[PDB]
Amino acid sequence: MEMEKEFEQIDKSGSWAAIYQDIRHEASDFPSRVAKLPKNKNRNRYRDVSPFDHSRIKLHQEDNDYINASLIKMEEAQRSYILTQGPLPNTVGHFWEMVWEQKSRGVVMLNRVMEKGSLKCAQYWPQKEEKEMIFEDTNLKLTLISEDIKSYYTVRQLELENLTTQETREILHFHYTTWPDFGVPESPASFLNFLFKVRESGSLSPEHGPVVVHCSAGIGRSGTFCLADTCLLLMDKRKDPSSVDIKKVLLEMRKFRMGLIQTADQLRFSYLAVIEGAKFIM
Ligand SMILES: CS(=O)(=O)Nc1ccc(Cl)cc1
Repeated sequence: MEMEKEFEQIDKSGSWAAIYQDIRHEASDFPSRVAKLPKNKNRNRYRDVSPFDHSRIKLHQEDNDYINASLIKMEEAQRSYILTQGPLPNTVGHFWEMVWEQKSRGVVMLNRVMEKGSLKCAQYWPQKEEKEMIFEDTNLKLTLISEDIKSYYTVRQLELENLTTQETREILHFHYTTWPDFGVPESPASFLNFLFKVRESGSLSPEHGPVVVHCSAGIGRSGTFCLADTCLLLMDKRKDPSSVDIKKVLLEMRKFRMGLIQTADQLRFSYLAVIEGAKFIM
């Protein structure tokens, strides 16, 4: 079926939970043996969220190459994304090592450091220009260059230096700051505006490594971001845009990381975002 009318048909019939459970039943199951090794317990935020072995990002290190991060490679859309958990106190150096080694331009953050009164990820970037951060375990230096605070999101320019080689690179930090503590946003308008700002920066384009996207677990809000981006790109590429099937795209993405889209409300919000976004594109 088309999307917008499939949408109204699920609303009128109130069957979002049944649609979402079908997706969960059909989703791929692949091994995640490296994630579950005892030496990696303090590298995982949640025991039930792990990268598959076949698609995990490897650190360029011979001691321990593990990080909770996955490469999502979308062949028809010609887009790639790295989806990862919010960094932990003992993985902030690994996080920036990955950004460096994978040649990423942008980092997309969809959570606040504290939500619901608890810490959802480490404070992993500097908050003042004159107070830079040094990660001694991976030999990197990170400096805040500029910050632009808007009503729904903040964009930061960061300088990452590889201290071994003295090479430097500019990284863009796109921080969506207004996702509610409970539920999903009422309108997708600010989320779509944010997606378009990431696109306009070059961070999603083939001349760079894949964008790094995270929330707390790296599967819920993060899944919504890449699912919406890929669906809108396919609607532009194809002769028949009504042929784009958001459930089929989601199942393809779940071949590369488990659990993408965590609730039926997130599934409905993803439909809403793609539907509204397709009208603005034209
Ligand atoms: C103009 S500026 O001060 O050099 N701006 C700047 C500095 C460093 C980086 Cl990585 C990016 C931009």
